[PDB]
Formats: sequence, C-alpha cells, structure tokens
Amino acid sequence: MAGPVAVVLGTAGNFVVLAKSGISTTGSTHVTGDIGVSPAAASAITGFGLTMDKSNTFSRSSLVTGKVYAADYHPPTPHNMTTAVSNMETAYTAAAGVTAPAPVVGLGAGNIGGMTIAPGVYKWSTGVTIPTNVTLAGGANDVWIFQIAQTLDISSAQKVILSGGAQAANIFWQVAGQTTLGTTSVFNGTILDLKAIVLNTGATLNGRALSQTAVTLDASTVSAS
Repeated sequence: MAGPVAVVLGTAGNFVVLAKSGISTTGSTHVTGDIGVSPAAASAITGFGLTMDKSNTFSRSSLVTGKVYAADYHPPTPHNMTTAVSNMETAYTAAAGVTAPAPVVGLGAGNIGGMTIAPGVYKWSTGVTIPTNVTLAGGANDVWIFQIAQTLDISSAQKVILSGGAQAANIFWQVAGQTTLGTTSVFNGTILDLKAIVLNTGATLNGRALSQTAVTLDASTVSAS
C-alpha cells in the first residue's frame, strides 16, 4: 500500500545465501535456510564440512538447517542453480532500476544513523553508513527499496529496527559495492549485492544475502523471515 512494488526474486527467493564465486564461514556460524553457489563449484563453499546426499543433488552441513547446492552437483541442481543466479541478477537490476514513487536522494548524505524511515525508494550515489540504530517504520505490506551506488556498512552492535508491522521480506537493499555487517550488528532485509556481502564476528542477518561475488560469515547468524 505505501512505497514501491516489492522486488520479484524468483527462485533466488528460495535461498538465504546465494553467491556466484563462493561462500566461506569461520567460527560458530548458523544458517537457517538453503545456500548455494553457481557457477562456482562446491569447492568454493569453505568451512561448512559438506556431506553429499545419496542423490548427489545436494549436501548437508552441521551449520545449515536446510540444504547446500552447487553448480557441480547432479541434475537437476545445475539447471536449478543457473535459474536461481539468473533470477538474482534480474532482481538486482530490477531493484536498481525502480523509478516510482519518486525516490528520496542523498538522505543523511549517506549517514542514516538514528533515523526513522518510512516506506519508499531511497537512492544514494555515495555509500551508506548506519553508525547508530536506524528504524524502518510502516505496515506489514509496506515496501522499502534502498539503491546504493557504493558501499553499505552497519557499525558494531547497531541494528536495523523494524516497527509498525514492517517485515524483512518487504525490505530490499540494492548495493553496487561491498556490504559489511559490523561485529554483533543486527540487519533486516534482502541484500542484492553486485560485490561481496561480509558478516563480521557475531553479526545477524534476518533476510537474504544474494551476492554476484562471495559471501563471508564469521560466527554469524543468517535466517529467513
């Protein structure tokens, strides 16, 4: 009802971590959902201790509640991963291209720390920083699309707070540079990144990390919403 139309993820929506060049973990990581890489092979998934299913279509990890997929697994996984990664590229470009309603440009000159942000399209030609908690306030069906030309950072122990009914499933962060989630930060939404998504020690992501390069997790928590 308020803000832009929600970004369509297609089968990229079936993953909580999706990458083209790799996924790496160290420490006490815990992922709730499915993860996958393509066109990289399973060797580009590191630190997860993968065990192939007898089908050879997926693997299981002690750090993943769901399934692990990779481009070198048995049919139909290669085709399904090609479709997911194409759907991720489509979503990235769709999100970057949203024009309506009229975007707010350069909010906070890139520093949105301490703000309360209504449903809408927000665009920066700069990077964005979150040095102190930011609140996204709106209803259960309201949408936020963030369009970021450079880096996205949230500082150590800061959060994206949701209020009013705001749901992580309706919050899209389109980022052309690296996204870094600082130590012990709490982040909400689907990250559509052209470059790396890096979760520093003990960071939490409620939503999805959808990278066209690599995702790194350091004792981090990733969970679908």
